[PDB]
Amino acid sequence: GSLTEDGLSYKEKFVVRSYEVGSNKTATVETIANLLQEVGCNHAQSVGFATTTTMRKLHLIWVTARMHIEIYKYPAWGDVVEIETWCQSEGRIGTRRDWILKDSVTGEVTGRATSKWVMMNQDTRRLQKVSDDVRDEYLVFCPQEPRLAFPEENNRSLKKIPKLEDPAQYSMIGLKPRRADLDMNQHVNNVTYIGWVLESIPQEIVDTHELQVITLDYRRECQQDDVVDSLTTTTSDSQFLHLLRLSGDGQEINRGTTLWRKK
Amino acid sequence: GSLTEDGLSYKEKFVVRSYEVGSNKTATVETIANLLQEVGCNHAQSVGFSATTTTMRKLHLIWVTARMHIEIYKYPAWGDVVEIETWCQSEGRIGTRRDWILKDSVTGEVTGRATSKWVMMNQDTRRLQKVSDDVRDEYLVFCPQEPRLAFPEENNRSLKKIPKLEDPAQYSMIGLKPRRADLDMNQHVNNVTYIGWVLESIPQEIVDTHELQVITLDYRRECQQDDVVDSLTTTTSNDSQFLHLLRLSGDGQEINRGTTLWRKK
Ligand SMILES: CCN(C)C(=O)c1cccc(N)c1
Ligand SMILES: CCN(C)C(=O)c1cccc(N)c1
Repeated sequence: GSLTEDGLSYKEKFVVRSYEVGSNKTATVETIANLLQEVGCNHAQSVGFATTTTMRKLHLIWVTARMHIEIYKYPAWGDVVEIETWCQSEGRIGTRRDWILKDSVTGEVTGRATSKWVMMNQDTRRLQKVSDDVRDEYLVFCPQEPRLAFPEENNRSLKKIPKLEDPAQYSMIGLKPRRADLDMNQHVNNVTYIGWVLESIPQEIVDTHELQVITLDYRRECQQDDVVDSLTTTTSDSQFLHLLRLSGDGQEINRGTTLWRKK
Repeated sequence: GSLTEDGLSYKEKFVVRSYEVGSNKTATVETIANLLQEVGCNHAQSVGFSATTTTMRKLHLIWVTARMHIEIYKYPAWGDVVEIETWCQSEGRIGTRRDWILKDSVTGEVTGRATSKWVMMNQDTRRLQKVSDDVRDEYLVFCPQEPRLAFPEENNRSLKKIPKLEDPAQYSMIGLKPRRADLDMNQHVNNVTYIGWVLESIPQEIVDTHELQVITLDYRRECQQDDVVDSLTTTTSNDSQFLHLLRLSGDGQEINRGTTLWRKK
């Protein structure tokens, strides 16, 4: 993997592995989600840096508020996929990472992604606007003119997700993370939530359709002795409305929607 | 990804990824477990397999994993390249063996070694059988002929009989169940998932203050749709040893038994 000629984006090549694919022998969206995580990490390494700089000074971290993924073709087992990624200021409101996936044999786009990150405090968890000296550390590693994997004005990735109302059409109750769901700081990694959201999609739908789009808001963390319930309801191509909530008091941790095409 | 000069062994290089490491920024045994699986798969393809022979596909026969044994000296750090060599051998009519060496790509030193016992089973009836000469011949031409053992030792902890755990268990993790990321391409629970289930009953205290040196795990039954697992661990003991049992939380049917051996950091 490497920074491009201008050092304002990063590329990496991945070979899809045997345990990385589902029953179509194409990559799961979770594998895809982990390669974006991975390529985003190596791009932080390359520049100097989760990707903190003048943040751990005041005990501050970046944290995913929203993931959005559109897949045209899921790479097959043995296929090389190329992912290019870059980061942009959304002023002091925001901070965005976009990805592009290409077939490394055709150079053709098979998938694109985008995400929103905000400041916190690993301790108090309180949201924080981005200061001047925080935009003087990373904005030298970012494109200055807007560059959007989702350019389209009023599209699928900027719009409000409603809260699923009881009763839910479908549910998988009592989901618990294991140690393999934890990152190196012992937090459930953003990708397990994607897994829990998809767990309440019926097998009939997975077996006959293909996931075209996922959109996931990150509202609260699950703390490895919390148990999640996962709720889905057909809102409709099939579309679903998603809610993850703590098994007990019913506290929201994620809401999302998904969009499937008939195979 | 290539067969060696003599095409009786296969080598692959893996770079350790961010989401593949634990609290020490070194790869988890499960990540190791997955790279051993990935490299075994690429070696089957390399000699033209899928790892069923011509006869096996005809007779609805598959290779199943009876025992996994893994000994790690050093877990490769996030960003480190790791080289794994793997090879198979006839264990006569009983079944096959697959053996792995893990090396550091920079120093060339062994950092781990694994070994496994594969038995032949009917897909459908789920019924073990011995290796017909018709089959032995089809894969023997892809195996070393002189024994080549990752675990040569005259009394190695890879071939020793594992007791069943007596109730009450010292530790337990109750109600474990697979999600879709736990399934392989043919919709069966991935063999690595049981490693993680086994290790869920090891208390955090041990994990935070020791390293896993040795895991030995026998496979007795699989998780066959809607099943829920309980995980049982009891200390059998510098070195902490454990005895392990997985069972279906209903009838209490055994699926796995195992041991682990941890050293203080
Ligand atoms: C799994 C990580 N999550 C959900 C968070 O820590 C979090 C909490 C509040 C707001 C946001 N954006 C994120
Ligand atoms: C998923 C792998 N497992 C547990 C099996 O299919 C199995 C069943 C019986 C004996 C053995 N050795 C393995």
